[PDB]
Amino acid sequence: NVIKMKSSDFLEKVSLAFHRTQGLMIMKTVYKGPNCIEHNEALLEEAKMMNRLRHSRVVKLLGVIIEEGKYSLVMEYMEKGNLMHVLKAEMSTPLSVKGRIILEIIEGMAYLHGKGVIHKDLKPENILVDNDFHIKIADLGLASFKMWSKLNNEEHNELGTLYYMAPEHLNDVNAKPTEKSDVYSFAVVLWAIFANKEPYENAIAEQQLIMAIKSGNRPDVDDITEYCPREIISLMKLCWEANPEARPTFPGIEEKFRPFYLSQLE
Ligand SMILES: O=C(N[C@H]1CCc2cc(F)cc(F)c2NC1=O)c1nc(Cc2ccccc2)n[nH]1
Repeated sequence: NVIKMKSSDFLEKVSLAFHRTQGLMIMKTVYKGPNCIEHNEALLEEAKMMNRLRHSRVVKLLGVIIEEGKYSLVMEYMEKGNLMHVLKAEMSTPLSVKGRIILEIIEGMAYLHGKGVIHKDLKPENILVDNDFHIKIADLGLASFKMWSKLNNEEHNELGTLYYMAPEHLNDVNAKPTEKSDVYSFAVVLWAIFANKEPYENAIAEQQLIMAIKSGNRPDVDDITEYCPREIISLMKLCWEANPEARPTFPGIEEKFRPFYLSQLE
């Protein structure tokens, strides 16, 4: 189960903090100011069910700081920051670690979809890396932490990439996300891994970009200088198909990618 951690346990709003017994952790204190004990029953329940998600490639919610007008979400430390951070970094990450990161993302996403979780906001900012270069899927924006997310955005507190978003979600906020909404996102994460930068230059995410994407525009494959195996380009094109029922399922992706990684990349 989850821990109902006290502020005291941590020796001297996102910040780093040392647990007396457990060790190193990251924390985002979402709430401050007045007390709102009316949501305090739910916030704990959302947290203990998010904690039910236990996979090697899925971030573990270690505990919650639930106190008088101060609410925090604590998780394990991922030393190497996020995926984009690792790719833009000075030391060039090799084709053998890239393909493994790709297998691990497939492993993590398939698990979530297994457990009925739809990420909704998959992107490199939500793919975290440990020292050994292993990844974990995170929900830093609380897109899946429904209660905690609005608590974070409320007026009683004192404190957005469209690039990875499926065309059916652009200009249509009332469309219910599917398992394929995560699959489009993945295909653009595939491109990002091989091009070592953000797609569609760096700007703007205005009505021009959005309309070009909904019509059929996808990231520039020819902007990948580095060697990219034929098979993984077929995959990104397959996954970012305009029609969601054209896009594969993650267990389907896994079935074809695992043998490929083994022979060609590992
Ligand atoms: O990301 C996660 N939890 C953060 C949220 C807020 C935050 C933002 C920060 F910038 C720094 C942080 F330390 C915190 N703390 C947390 O506990 C988290 N994902 C998962 C697994 C899962 C679930 C569904 C979809 C995908 C992934 N479990 N916890």
